[PDB]
Amino acid sequence: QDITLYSGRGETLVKPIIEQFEKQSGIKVNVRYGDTAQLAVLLQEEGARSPADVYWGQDAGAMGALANAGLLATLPEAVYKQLPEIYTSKTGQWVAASGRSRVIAYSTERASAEDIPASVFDLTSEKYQGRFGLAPTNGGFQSFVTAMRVQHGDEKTLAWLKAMKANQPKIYRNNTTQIQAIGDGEIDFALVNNYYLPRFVAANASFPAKQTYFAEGDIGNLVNVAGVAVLKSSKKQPQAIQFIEYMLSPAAQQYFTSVVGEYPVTQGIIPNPVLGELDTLLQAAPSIDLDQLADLQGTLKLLRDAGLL
Ligand SMILES: [Fe+3]
Repeated sequence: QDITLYSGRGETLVKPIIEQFEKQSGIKVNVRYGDTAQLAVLLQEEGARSPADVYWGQDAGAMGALANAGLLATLPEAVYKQLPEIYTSKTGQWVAASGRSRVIAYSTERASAEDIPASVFDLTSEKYQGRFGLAPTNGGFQSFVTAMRVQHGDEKTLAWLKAMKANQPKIYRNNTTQIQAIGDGEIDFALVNNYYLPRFVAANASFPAKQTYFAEGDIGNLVNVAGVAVLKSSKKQPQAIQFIEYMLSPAAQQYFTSVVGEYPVTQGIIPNPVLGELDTLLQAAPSIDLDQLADLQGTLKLLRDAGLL
């Protein structure tokens, strides 16, 4: 027996997982690598004739479009019902294998946890004037903006974007260069995905930055996910569920958090010290239907209006 996986996750991350899975399970996994968004397009075109059994991506927008297209199988309750709500489809069509949240990174030499405010909306103020990075072409940032739209509407969102632009931010290619820029002294603050600082702290356990959250429920604490789902078209749902349940087993979770630096979705996992406890994230995180992040074109439009793209 074998299954076919379409993976928006990189092979260097995935290969060790699937090989161990094959080893323990007996099931061959035939993987087709690619871009999360691109593989969702392909599935919609392929519709019911797709050979894929499992889809595993690293952005909720692409997954949300599949769910809306009616291409995803409802998972058994045994798979999803025990997971926290920020990590599961409302109606059980996908589950997070790992969490990729938004945080605020900050200089430990020119700032502290004190200077982090209650809301991401508060960063328009003067205290933050010329003290920020932005990476407005980063996927995680764009998905975060989509979420802000969902939560708050476009008007509030665009006022924030422009007010942020008008506060003299520095514009970076990615999160790595934003974190770098903190240690290098160009900026005191950045909004980033959570799994970047853990690499810096590896290479130099005294790197001069930490990352924290805003207040409970703030949209700036959004938890995106690497989501996984079974296709309706599949004729091998048992095997495909076994794969998913493997990915939620403690060994796999521990690997995601320790090797990849992403949050686990289950309890009983030894936390990366840079991230901290899962329980803290659950409190911090906002309640958002992640399937609503399918509207990227809307968000790009606003970014062009704000002049950030
Ligand atoms: Fe990335």
